Amino acid sequence: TLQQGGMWIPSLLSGMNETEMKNLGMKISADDIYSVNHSSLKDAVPHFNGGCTSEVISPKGLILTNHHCGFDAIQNHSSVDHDYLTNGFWAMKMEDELPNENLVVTFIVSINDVTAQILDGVASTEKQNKIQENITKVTASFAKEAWQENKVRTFFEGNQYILFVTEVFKDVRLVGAPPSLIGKFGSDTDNWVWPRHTGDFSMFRVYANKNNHPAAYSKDNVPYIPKHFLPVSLDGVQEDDFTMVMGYPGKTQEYLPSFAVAQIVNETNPAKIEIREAALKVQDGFMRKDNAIKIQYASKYAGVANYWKKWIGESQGLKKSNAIGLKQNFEKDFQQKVIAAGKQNEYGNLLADFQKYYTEITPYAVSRDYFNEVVVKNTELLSLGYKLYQLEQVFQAFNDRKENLIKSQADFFKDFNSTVDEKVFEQLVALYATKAPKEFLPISLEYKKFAPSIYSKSKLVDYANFKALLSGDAKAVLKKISLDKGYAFVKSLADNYSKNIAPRYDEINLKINALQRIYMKAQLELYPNSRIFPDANSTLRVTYGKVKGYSPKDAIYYNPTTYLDGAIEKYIPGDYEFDVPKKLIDLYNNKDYGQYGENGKLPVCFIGTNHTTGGNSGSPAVDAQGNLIGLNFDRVWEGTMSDIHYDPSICRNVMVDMRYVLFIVDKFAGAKHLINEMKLVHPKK
Amino acid sequence: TLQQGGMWIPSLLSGMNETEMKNLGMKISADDIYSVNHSSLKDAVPHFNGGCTSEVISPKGLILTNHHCGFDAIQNHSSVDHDYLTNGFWAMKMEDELPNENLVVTFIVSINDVTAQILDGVASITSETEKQNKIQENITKVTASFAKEAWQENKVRTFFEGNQYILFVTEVFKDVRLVGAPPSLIGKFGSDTDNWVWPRHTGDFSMFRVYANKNNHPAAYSKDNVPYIPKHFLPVSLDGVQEDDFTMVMGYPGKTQEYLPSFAVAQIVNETNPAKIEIREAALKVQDGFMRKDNAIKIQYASKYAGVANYWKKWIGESQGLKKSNAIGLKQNFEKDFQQKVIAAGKQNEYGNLLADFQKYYTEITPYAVSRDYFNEVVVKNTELLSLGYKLYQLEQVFITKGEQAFNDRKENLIKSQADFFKDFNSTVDEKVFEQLVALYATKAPKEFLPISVEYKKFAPSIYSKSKLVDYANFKALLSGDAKAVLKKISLDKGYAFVKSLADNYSKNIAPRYDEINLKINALQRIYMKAQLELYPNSRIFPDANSTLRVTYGKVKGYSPKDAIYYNPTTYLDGAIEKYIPGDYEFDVPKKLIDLYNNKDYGQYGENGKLPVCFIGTNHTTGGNSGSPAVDAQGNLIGLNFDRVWEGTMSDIHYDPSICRNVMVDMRYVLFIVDKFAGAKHLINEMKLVHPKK
Ligand SMILES: [Cl-]
Ligand SMILES: [Cl-]
Ligand code: NA
Repeated sequence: TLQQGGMWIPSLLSGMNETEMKNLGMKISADDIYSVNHSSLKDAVPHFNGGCTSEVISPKGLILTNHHCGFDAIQNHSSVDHDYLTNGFWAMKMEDELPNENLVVTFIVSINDVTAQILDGVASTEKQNKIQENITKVTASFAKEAWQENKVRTFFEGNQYILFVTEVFKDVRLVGAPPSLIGKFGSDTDNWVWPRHTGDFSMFRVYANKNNHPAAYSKDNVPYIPKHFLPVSLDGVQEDDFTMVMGYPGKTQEYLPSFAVAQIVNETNPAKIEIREAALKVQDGFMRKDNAIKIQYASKYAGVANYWKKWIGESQGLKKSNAIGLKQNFEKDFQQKVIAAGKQNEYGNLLADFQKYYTEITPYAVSRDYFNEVVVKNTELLSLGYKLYQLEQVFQAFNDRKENLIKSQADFFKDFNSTVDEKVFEQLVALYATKAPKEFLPISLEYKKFAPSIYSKSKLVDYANFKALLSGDAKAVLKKISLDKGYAFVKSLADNYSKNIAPRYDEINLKINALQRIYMKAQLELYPNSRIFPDANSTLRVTYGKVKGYSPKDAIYYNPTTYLDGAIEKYIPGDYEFDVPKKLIDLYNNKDYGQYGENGKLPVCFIGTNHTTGGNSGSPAVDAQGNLIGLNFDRVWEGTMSDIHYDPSICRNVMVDMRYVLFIVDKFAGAKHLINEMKLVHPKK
Repeated sequence: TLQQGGMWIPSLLSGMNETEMKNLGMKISADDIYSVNHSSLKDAVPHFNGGCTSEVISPKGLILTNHHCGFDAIQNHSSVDHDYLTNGFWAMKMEDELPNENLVVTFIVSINDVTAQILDGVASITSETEKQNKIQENITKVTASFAKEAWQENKVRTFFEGNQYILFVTEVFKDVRLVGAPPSLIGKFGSDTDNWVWPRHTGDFSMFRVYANKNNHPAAYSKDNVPYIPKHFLPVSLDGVQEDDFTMVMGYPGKTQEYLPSFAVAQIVNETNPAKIEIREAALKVQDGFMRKDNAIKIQYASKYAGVANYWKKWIGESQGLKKSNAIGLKQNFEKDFQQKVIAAGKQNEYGNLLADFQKYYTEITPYAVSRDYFNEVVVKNTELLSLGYKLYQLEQVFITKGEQAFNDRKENLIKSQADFFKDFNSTVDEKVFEQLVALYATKAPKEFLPISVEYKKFAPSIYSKSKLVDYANFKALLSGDAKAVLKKISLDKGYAFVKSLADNYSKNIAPRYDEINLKINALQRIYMKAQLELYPNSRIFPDANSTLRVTYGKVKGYSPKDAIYYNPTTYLDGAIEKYIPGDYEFDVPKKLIDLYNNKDYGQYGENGKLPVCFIGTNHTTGGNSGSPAVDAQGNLIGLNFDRVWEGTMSDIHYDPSICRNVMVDMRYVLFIVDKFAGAKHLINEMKLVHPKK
């Protein structure tokens, strides 16, 4: 099987990769994309807060990312006096830019293979305890500048180790954000959806000291001067235009065996899917009644239904595409290739071992994320009580330090209905008793009660009385904590998982990981020239493709670009999701599009055949000349499976049209000074 | 203001129409479509029971129409032991074909203008309504007089709101038997979810056979009747359809109103449609519940539910498309140019004022029209007990008007016709829908014409107690005896008593005024029509549909419902599979079809390993065009018309060519279902299969 898609290490583009790109239309070289010697594209593409991507678009450190990447910083700086979430935020001067605590932006200096130094493991199961040894060893040892940091990452399930030389800037200030109605237009409804019309962006500026080096916040740090910044094209995109996406994809698992994928589609995914669906249908029941609750639980209904949607997407995608079956055809060929290579002694039993360990780990795996999806994350009291549980066996200083931070849960009791909570505890704990593997169930077996009884006695329903339970010396507060029926029920299930499930889940998990690394090694050996790329691991990658529409269903085709016309079609006055700010509607009605327009219409978004995943939020999409044309912010629904199985016919990434970005910055915000700071170019003639 | 779309009188195709068709790729001619000298297409396209279209596809009377046109006939011979609704039905030889009482199929012999004869003496010698009164005498006068054969019938129809009158000589066949139908899961795949929706994957068809006496002439049913031999039948193409293929649809579109004033559209959108929508929604919700929980109740209500449901959803789409497209403003803009053209023609005395008068009367009639809608929807159509009661109400005034013998004639005829009414009547169902609809009439109807409602009816559930309208044996006893007594027996029944309070409240306090104003609006509409005909002579003006034979043409063409979204013009069986939901009410698939799909056993009906199912084109259709043939450039059958797409559900009021499409079953899928699925190859051997693209 020839692998489709690809998330490529930016330093290994020569050969196959560059040939594909130039045949896809790329004009620049591999050298322009990465180099240790001179300024390349990678110098304009930093890691954003360890979980997202951003890109430099001016020589004064102006960076662009998604609105939902900068959401937390924006929300942190907003209140009912200065409601930036709603109104947007724009710094007219650089001194008006708002500092952000715990926001870092990381640049890659150099990408360095250190697999040899890390691997003194084999010829000895008790020493990947040695490569942890060797990693720490080589980390301090590798050639680094004083103001730089070394990071060793595991590639290919542990067959390759690469050290990154990085610079971690710790002074990143909010420069600009559109109003939420623009930045998350269509919120939940349009999540994972194409056609999409969302101006999902926000801007920050990277600050440094007088030596243009990484530094903590100082009141007289200066704007960072990049080694490279991306010029912004005004010419727009067309179907079949070459696109390149550079970013920090978090995690893929493209080389899983069929048994793993079967466990996803037939057991683990359906398990979690029903759980969040329960929490959701019952949340939407009260949100359909009161509007003060609707504004309350909207951000949280969002956060949970997001993954609810992704998993449905993944299951349907995998079912529709027959991934399990394609995996099986591969495994029939794999076995043959092993046999013909004379490598049965190394690889001969890989598939048979997989099946037995995967068959066996199933009840643990399902029980595990029933605990997770009911206790740890979705039932907000059990999640509160669980947070309390994990500070219990920090064992006094470490306990109290953790507890001063745990008392600061002001913002969640604020806008929390325990009337609502009582609903989710009922439905979700019911599911756990009547659906979870009965052999690992604890204090179930029948207690349909202790439902409003727990929200009627727990010192965890309001915050002031929550403080009153955590009051007391280092001790007795524990005695007070186990007094609570709420915590006693969280403890109960947590003790059970931690002794009856975790001890043996983790064991089989290591057996399977060991198998997988041999499997990956076997595939790389037996299938050269089949476009095998390392699974994502939050490191800088390059992917490429083209502007291309797709078909989601029989007789339905989606074109690859949207327009403001399409947003006005979705416009609903006063709607929480589809309202449109007055100036934008004014701007539409007068077609006041400036240099951003295209024949009396304004481009908004477009989609591409680039292979992205979570972590690629805010990633730059450049054209063949290396100019910014788009801003990545999502994947289409039909290809949310792309971590397990990439299908080039329906996998698409969704990007904001940069013409739309600048339009919003300019004609909407009136922040033209941010644009004069940019390089506006015309690559098409 | 050049009028888009169109539904043309088939004898008038020469000139503008024919040029347009040949330009689209038509190879045949006007004389091939309609002729009195020799056979033509019209001979192969009869009216199917006066509400749908059908087409002859064999020289032994085999006709093809929609599954929902055959539906009432299918439901009528279905039961628990023989559920043809669910299982389909297939006459393996001609004697197994099922006779249908009260099913006729009408062929058009000739199309004859008789305007002069009809408007003879109505010039101004009268009083608008006794003008209509004189019109009806000329109509009856010509119908009796016009030359026809003995076995034929005349029917005079009104065109252009009364500016033109055309007589149709016809042959009405009365022995039409059921030959074939697919299971409902193929016949209405997707049911109400997919109704009025593209993409569509529905095999919407059924087959009948026309029978005649030994002179190849119309005959009431008889075991000695033989297959009718037609003057022409449509060969069926196996070479399929590609985008831009010329298509022509011939059929009997029921009603269209392309030439309404602004104020008519506003009344539709703002008050008539929302009322009727809300009323039908409550009725259907109640009915859906009982039918998803009981097949026997589903066999009872299948036909009655589908009829109601179809317009309920149509009206949602129609109101949606009229608003979205701003038809009201579009016409306002036309009307500001209309009168600018009545002054340019020096005709302000006949016209001009029209638009002002319309606004006057349309505003005035508003609360009556609404209150009327509530009465028709709640008493006449959706609540079956009130429905039967209201017929007794009318039969009451036959006695008063036409006499005791007329009473007992129409009473005994009413009783024999209530047979199948009670076969399909479920007391439990009708009372729950009664409880919901009477609530709506009281609370949401205009209060200044409300009847006994005094202000709260509370719940009178058991008026189904011992109203004798609930049961057939009951109903007969109520009407047993002489003309009086029976009339007082009826007056005592708690059911009919209730309907009486609503009925004479309507007939005395709403109906008189509504009629008065509507007559004025209609008359004004007649003149408005003539005005537009004069001041816009070469603007492709076609007569509104009026359930007469029309031709429309265009091409296989997709469309774009929304930004970045394109709908392709053809669907395939794998698209049906994508929608498959095991054991689902609407989207379950039969077992045999799933096997055929998995085997890709398509035979000569397949196209590179795929099975076409439906397609769409720019033909202008409306209700009545159900079952119309779509023919290619050479006059071969390539599709079977059966719906319109969501975006064009407005097309009776406003036609927009970029989004109005008709939906057709691909004839390759029809034959596939007849053949591979049912094993009814013998019906195929009857047809002439051709290859026009070879
Ligand atoms: Cl423009
Ligand atoms: Cl993504
Ligand atoms: Na495309």
